[PDB]
Amino acid sequence: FKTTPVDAAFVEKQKKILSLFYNVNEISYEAEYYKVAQDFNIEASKDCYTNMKAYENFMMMYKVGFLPKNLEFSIFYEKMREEAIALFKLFYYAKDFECFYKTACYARVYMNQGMFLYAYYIAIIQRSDTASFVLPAPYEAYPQYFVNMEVKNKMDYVKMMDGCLDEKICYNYGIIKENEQFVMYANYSNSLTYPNNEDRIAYLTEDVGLNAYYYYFHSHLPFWWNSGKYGAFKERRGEIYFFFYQQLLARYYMERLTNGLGKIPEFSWYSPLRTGYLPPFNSFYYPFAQRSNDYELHTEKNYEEIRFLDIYEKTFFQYLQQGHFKAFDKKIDLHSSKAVNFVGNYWQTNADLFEEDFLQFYQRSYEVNARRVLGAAPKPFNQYTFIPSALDFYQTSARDPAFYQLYKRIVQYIIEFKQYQVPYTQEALHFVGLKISDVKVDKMVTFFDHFDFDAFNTVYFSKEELKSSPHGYKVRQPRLNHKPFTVTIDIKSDVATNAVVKMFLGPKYDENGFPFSLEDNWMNFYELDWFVQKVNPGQSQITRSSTDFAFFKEDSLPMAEIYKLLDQGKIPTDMFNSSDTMPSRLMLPKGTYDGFPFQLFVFVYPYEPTPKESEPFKAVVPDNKPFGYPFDRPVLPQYFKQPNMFFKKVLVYHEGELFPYLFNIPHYTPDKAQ
Amino acid sequence: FKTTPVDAAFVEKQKKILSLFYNVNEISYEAEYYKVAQDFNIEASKDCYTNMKAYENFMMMYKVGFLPKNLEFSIFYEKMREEAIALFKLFYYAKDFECFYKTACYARVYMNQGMFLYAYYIAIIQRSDTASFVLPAPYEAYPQYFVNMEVKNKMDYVKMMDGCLDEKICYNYGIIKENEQFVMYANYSNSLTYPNNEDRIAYLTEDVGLNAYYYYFHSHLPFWWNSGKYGAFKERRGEIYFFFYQQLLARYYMERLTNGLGKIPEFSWYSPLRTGYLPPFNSFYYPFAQRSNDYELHTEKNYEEIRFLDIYEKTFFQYLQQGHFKAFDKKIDLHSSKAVNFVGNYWQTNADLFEEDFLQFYQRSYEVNARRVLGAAPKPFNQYTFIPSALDFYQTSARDPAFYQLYKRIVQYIIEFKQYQVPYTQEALHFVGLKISDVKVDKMVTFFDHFDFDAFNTVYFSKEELKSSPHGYKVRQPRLNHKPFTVTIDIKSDVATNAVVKMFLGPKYDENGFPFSLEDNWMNFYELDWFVQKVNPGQSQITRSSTDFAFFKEDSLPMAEIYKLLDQGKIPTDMFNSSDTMPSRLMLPKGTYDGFPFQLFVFVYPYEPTPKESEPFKAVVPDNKPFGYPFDRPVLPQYFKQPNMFFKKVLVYHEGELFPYLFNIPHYTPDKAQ
Ligand SMILES: *[C@@H]1O[C@H](CO)[C@@H](O[C@@H]2O[C@H](CO)[C@@H](O[C@@H]3O[C@H](CO[C@H]4O[C@H](CO)[C@@H](O)[C@H](O)[C@@H]4O)[C@@H](O)[C@H](O[C@H]4O[C@H](CO)[C@@H](O)[C@H](O)[C@@H]4O)[C@@H]3O)[C@H](O)[C@H]2NC(C)=O)[C@H](O)[C@H]1NC(C)=O
Ligand SMILES: *[C@@H]1O[C@H](CO)[C@@H](O[C@@H]2O[C@H](CO)[C@@H](O[C@@H]3O[C@H](CO[C@H]4O[C@H](CO)[C@@H](O)[C@H](O)[C@@H]4O)[C@@H](O)[C@H](O[C@H]4O[C@H](CO)[C@@H](O)[C@H](O)[C@@H]4O)[C@@H]3O)[C@H](O)[C@H]2NC(C)=O)[C@H](O)[C@H]1NC(C)=O
Ligand SMILES: *[C@@H]1O[C@H](CO)[C@@H](O[C@@H]2O[C@H](CO)[C@@H](O[C@@H]3O[C@H](CO[C@H]4O[C@H](CO)[C@@H](O)[C@H](O)[C@@H]4O)[C@@H](O)[C@H](O[C@H]4O[C@H](CO)[C@@H](O)[C@H](O)[C@@H]4O)[C@@H]3O)[C@H](O)[C@H]2NC(C)=O)[C@H](O)[C@H]1NC(C)=O
Ligand SMILES: *[C@@H]1O[C@H](CO)[C@@H](O[C@@H]2O[C@H](CO)[C@@H](O[C@@H]3O[C@H](CO[C@H]4O[C@H](CO)[C@@H](O)[C@H](O)[C@@H]4O)[C@@H](O)[C@H](O[C@H]4O[C@H](CO)[C@@H](O)[C@H](O)[C@@H]4O)[C@@H]3O)[C@H](O)[C@H]2NC(C)=O)[C@H](O)[C@H]1NC(C)=O
Ligand code: NA
Ligand code: NA
Ligand code: NA
Ligand code: NA
Repeated sequence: FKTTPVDAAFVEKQKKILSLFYNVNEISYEAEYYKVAQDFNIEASKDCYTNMKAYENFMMMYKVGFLPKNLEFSIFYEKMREEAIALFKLFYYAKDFECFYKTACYARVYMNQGMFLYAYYIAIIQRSDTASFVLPAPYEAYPQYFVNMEVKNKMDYVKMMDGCLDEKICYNYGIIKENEQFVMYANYSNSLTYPNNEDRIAYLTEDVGLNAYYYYFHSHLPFWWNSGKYGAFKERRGEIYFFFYQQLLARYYMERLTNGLGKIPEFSWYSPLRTGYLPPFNSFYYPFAQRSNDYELHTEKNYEEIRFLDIYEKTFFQYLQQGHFKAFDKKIDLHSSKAVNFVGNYWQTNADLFEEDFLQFYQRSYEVNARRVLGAAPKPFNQYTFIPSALDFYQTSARDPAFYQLYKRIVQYIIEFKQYQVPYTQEALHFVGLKISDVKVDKMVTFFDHFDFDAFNTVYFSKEELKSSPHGYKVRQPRLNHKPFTVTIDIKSDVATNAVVKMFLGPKYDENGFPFSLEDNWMNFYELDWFVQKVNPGQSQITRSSTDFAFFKEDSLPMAEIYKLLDQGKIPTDMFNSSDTMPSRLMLPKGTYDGFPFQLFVFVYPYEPTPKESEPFKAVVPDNKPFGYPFDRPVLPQYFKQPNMFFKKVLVYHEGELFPYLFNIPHYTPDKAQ
Repeated sequence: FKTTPVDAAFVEKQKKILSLFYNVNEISYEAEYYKVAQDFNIEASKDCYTNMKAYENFMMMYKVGFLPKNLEFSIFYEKMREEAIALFKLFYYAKDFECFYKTACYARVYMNQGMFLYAYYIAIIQRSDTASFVLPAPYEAYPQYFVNMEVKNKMDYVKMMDGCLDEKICYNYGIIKENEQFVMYANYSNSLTYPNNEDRIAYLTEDVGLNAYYYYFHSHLPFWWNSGKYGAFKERRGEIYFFFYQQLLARYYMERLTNGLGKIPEFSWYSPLRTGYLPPFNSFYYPFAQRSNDYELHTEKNYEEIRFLDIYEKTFFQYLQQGHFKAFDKKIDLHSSKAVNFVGNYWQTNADLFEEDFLQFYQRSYEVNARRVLGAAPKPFNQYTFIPSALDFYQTSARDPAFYQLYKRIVQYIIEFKQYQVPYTQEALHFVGLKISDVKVDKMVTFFDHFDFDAFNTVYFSKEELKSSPHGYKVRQPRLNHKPFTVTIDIKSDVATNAVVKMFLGPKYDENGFPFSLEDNWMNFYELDWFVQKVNPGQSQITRSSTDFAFFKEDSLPMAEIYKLLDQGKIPTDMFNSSDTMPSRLMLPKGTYDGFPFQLFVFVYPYEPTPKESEPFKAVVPDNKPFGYPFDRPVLPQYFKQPNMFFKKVLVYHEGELFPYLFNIPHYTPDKAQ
């Protein structure tokens, strides 16, 4: 519930930014943004931009025309990408906030909804003056991607009937009036959307924050954008790539573990993919593409793409087999520091992997092609109209099990390369004159909580209604969550030093009930937190609350609540400092009444600062150390018995109901955690 | 039956070497090796070794621990390889025989049986002072890999009953007392181990000497060992590789021919392998992995390895398509001399293919991966416990038909490259003023013979029994064999010269009854012999006895007989000079009563000496000429009608029984050859 103060100039500018997220699916002919848009003469505005070549480029594509309103926009299709990147460059190179805003009002009014939102979200995140301003949560901007079609439909019907037929009847269908607004209860999906064991974890993969999280990841550093803005970070880009996915997959594999699901399965482009998924969405023209269980990847429609994909991976194998090779106009050694970066950019086909300021249409991307084949859609009708899968959007990608299958496949390939890195030696890890004597944690408890957000942006309003910037329509759904807990660390030091304290969470046992060995477990640990303590000689005890963990955040406030906070000169400080991290809700994987066993790994090493990175991301240790150190590479497990290391077995309990559905039953009062 | 004299210092040193092969599966707490081992302080012995880095390396791995006793050891698994190579380096760098021996007694006592044997066999072969000493035959050191499980079991039972229930009853089960020792008759395998036509040739592929032969090949020059020891041989290593397999496959294809079996079949990693095999073995934990007929190679478990294997071969295709290319930090032309070497090292993934003194864990090997996929086992439990196939050991590899399928696939690939070599011209092959006028051979007759060896090393003895170094337990099995024959060569020379005389054996007809043409037959010929004659002008006749053929040897003597020979200051001179060649038994493929037709090819060319190679192997012609010249590459068959060449059609007859089983029937006296 934490805030940050803000003056009137901010408030007024902020409000201007947010005003464009109102009733995104329509136009209020009475809005201020509409007057600005009408007043804006795009052909006479060359002087609004600091880059005339970008403006000229836009005006050219614009003279021929863009993606029409009402078609689905996706970053994964070439022409739409060029157009969206072009729009973004105008947003970005606008000289001023006033020029930025006029341009944004223009695009808001005259361009495809999805395109505009896409570029506007990114621009705000990216523009120097505009960063430090808050954005509505991805699910409040794009409800259509965060709301399964049962509810979305009920919403259509409720709006068409301007309320309920008879209030008791739609109490039974989970629809409520609460404070002049509607609330629809929403369950997670059937086996008619997840038609296999994967359904056990719908509550994770359909989770709105998880999905938001991935969308924020993309938006902070789009594959198509070079690193110029982040200077010295350019060097660490590929390294992020690995860390982001490795880390995400670890979090995901933990959920599997507590639902008895075991290892994410391998697959092949020459065989059928066992595990299907039926996205519960529809676009303007099309229901989303369904991928049934045992879907044949290898058919006529996909042959040429499979040829592409196969060689793409096999050339990585050739790079591993040589060790030094000239590739992409560089001479690159895989014992080199620069290697980690290369690898990452190679798999993502970055703008950085090439010359490029902005990615050339013609540089074929393994991720792009992978998502087309796994999405299982029919081939696009023309280049403005394609049949959407979940893999077509960062908002929806984490929903399809095939997503984790793809990125696990990538991560394994990079781990294959990671054999070329030099495993940390003993004195390397050994912190001289520093020992952790004990670690102690509070009770770790997961549980479920209803959570609300306003889905009004996917609901339609009348000419009259739009004047009021109407937003009646809320989705209440049980989401994972845990109680706050503290870790206390007992330390003995010879000397006063400065130390970094990192603590990770990972698995304890196989699916066979065997202890994981570190040589096989290191990729399965995810970072919870890091910080810097001045450490005194003698015995000390460091306490750390789950509330202060570096890698997690509070939920976003609805746009309504943001405005209510501006009215009293404030902003939600997590939405401010760190919108791009995992929600704290999802910090722990769902536990059991037993207590599910995991290891908390605590690690203390010497703090040796470097000049602050200017960061596209999660502020990471002001260190020359890698991301996710010391788990950034294969280990020699002997070297992990150091006195400044501590593995502590920890059990995650659960409380109240065991399944989200038990919360959305009309007339049943659930067991709520206390 | 030929020997070599030896003094008392040799005898005493020899005996010390052999003492460690007694009751390998246990420890005699009363043995001398046990006292030496107890007395040996490994941590205080840094001064026993000429390479302190190797000692430090060992002591490090040793401080963390090795493969425990009773697990199966295999060179094909990473950690076990590192440990075994480390042990070997200690054996190798021991400064002295006394240091070598103390170290060997230590490992004998405290380390895994298989590991120790592996490294000790190799060390002895490799150490300067210790070469020129004799080693027990691989099948007497590792009976477990040379004895099918019917017999192995009967042996267990016989030891448990301390003899036979009733002597007549186990005469019926083929068990005999002969001179206070046991003899078990052993048949070759059913179709419940070879479940297809491949069974026709079990008598070849289960043959103990053939298998020994391959094990000796490995042990003389391990893939993981650089060539430093053999100096200028380093240059010819890849060339051996081809010659060894090409040659072996020729010998194998001849057996096929006389059993009406035809060409070794091709296969694909994307398809099922037709031809299964059920290894008749079990380890401590596991029965060996079975590969049924029509086993699907392409499944989830094997996908990622298939990706590896496929690109591994396809990059060889790219090297063929370019002709000059930078690869492995060399610039390599396939018209170059160095090419043949490269090719070989590429397919075997040698230590030489890289920088390496000793092979790095992380350099993935096509042979290693091939054997895992074709072995069809479940994936290893942890890295000290895997489920063995026949392809896991050089002792057992030649038993699995898939072995010949793999290496034929390799050999074909190199033959594909061999198009880049320049075919021998006419004057190149033409020996001026030298003509073979006639060739004449004695009758070539194969037949079967019982053969004995002591399998005691896979049988367990009591605390008391071990004191006597007990060895009761023998396996008598019919093995292929031929009668000695002589070739006489009629020569006419203008001049006195020195000539090399080479003679090869190969096929006459297709499976279709058509004469093979040389363009297609050259890879199917195997070298029988080469030598150097001073040739006088005028007419001469050279005789050569099958007994003196350069490429074949007498059987090994049992360890008992070795000791009985030392007692009178001698050693078996074949076990001395040439333990690493094919047994003479297997010189000819099994004939028929008809006479089976083959060609003997006789070739005489000018002897032009070069400084003697210091040889890891079969002393080959002291020539600048290739291995297996003039059949080292594709031919132009015109150029093979020279006067110093002679192709002679030759028929191999058989005598006595036609099948080995007819020899192991109780109360049936077989037709024995005379
Ligand atoms: C039933 O299905 C049919 C076929 O799919 C649809 O017919 C298409 O209708 C769309 C309009 O919705 C057409 O696309 C638009 O029409 C014009 C095309 O002009 C043609 O002729 C000019 C020369 O005058 C050429 O330059 C051009 O190549 C075309 O061949 C354009 O005027 C339109 O441009 C407008 O919209 C764009 C964005 O789309 C803006 O950028 C512009 O400013 C402008 O406002 C647009 O291109 C399309 O041509 C039709 N297809 C075919 C094959 O004829 C029906 O719409 C559909 N019916 C229903 C009820 O869905
Ligand atoms: C999220 O998903 C969950 C899980 O599927 C849904 O929960 C189901 O919800 C429905 C309500 O929508 C439940 O159905 C109701 O069952 C009640 C309990 O009945 C018991 O006793 C009756 C006799 O009263 C027996 O017949 C029955 O076998 C049980 O023993 C009933 O009292 C309800 O009565 C209704 O019946 C008829 C329809 O046949 C109506 O016309 C009546 O007017 C009356 O409303 C009703 O049938 C069901 O139990 C729940 N399932 C589970 C597994 O718990 C949530 O609804 C869903 N939430 C959202 C928002 O989708
Ligand atoms: C039933 O199946 C179970 C599970 O597979 C088997 O249990 C395993 O038993 C083996 C022993 O046979 C265990 O391995 C050994 O145990 C010790 C492991 O110590 C643990 O704790 C220390 C800290 O004290 C850690 O360092 C370490 O990571 C371990 O977690 C070691 O002391 C042993 O070392 C000894 O042998 C090695 C070679 O193995 C020598 O090099 C050493 O000098 C020393 O003598 C060894 O590592 C194994 O831990 C057990 N597995 C599990 C999962 O617990 C049962 O044996 C089996 N029962 C039967 C009848 O087969
Ligand atoms: C290597 O593999 C070969 C080939 O399989 C084995 O050879 C077989 O060996 C068994 C002996 O172990 C043979 O079985 C014996 O057959 C004899 C010949 O019998 C003929 O006459 C009898 C009447 O006397 C007829 O019934 C029969 O049809 C034949 O016409 C019998 O005299 C033997 O008598 C035994 O029978 C019973 C079991 O039913 C016992 O209880 C008796 O006490 C008595 O011993 C016996 O049945 C068989 O012929 C061989 N097969 C072949 C193809 O030749 C080798 O044994 C094997 N060697 C090893 C070491 O494994
Ligand atoms: Na499509
Ligand atoms: Na999955
Ligand atoms: Na295995
Ligand atoms: Na075969």
